[PDB]
Amino acid sequence: MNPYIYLGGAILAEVIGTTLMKFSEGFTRLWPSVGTIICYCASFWLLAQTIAYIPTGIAYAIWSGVGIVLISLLSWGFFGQRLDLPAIIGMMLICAGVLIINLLSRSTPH
Amino acid sequence: MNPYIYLGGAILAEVIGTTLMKFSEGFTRLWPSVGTIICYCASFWLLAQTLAYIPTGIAYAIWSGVGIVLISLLSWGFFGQRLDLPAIIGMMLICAGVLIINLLSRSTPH
Repeated sequence: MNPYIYLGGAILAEVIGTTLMKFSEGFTRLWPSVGTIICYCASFWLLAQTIAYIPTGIAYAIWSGVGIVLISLLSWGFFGQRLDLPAIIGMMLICAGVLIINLLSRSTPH
Repeated sequence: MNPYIYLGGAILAEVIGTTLMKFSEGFTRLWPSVGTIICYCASFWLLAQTLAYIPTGIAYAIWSGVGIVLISLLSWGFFGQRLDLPAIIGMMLICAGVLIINLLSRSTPH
């Protein structure tokens, strides 16, 4: 198995499940609810396998960060949900602070 | 309703479930896994409520972004150790990002 294939599959499942949950308007449609559960369980299963070959903090940072970008892009196209420039700057400020926290984590004793 | 209390609840459920998952190490992890599943399911419900008011990527970004700071503090030992100066700077960037999302962007039913 290739870990990039698993990590990207985990992200793909995360984006699809989160989009499906938003599309369904919460947990309120049976087939959406079942699909949402399968997507998150698959995403976690792929993550659990992945972290044996990619660092756990790096894998989480890639999984969350790429996921947010793909969810934002897919929401913009599928729902017509446009983001304001301070909101776009705001998520990037969160990413910049998260990078500092990740570096502090990566420089902590092993 | 107020989405920020639900989003904070989702973050709290994420942190508590993660804490239980981290410190259960037994011969079988059955009963702590069951509690972990409940905490993660609660986090997803609370996130699903949040997505009604807050943009899809932005809500996910706050949920991961405030979550990783709490998880990082849990990892390092909370107030059990001397708090780093760049950690404060990283938290300030995350807080600044949240502040412009909160006050220069709208949270309303969509």
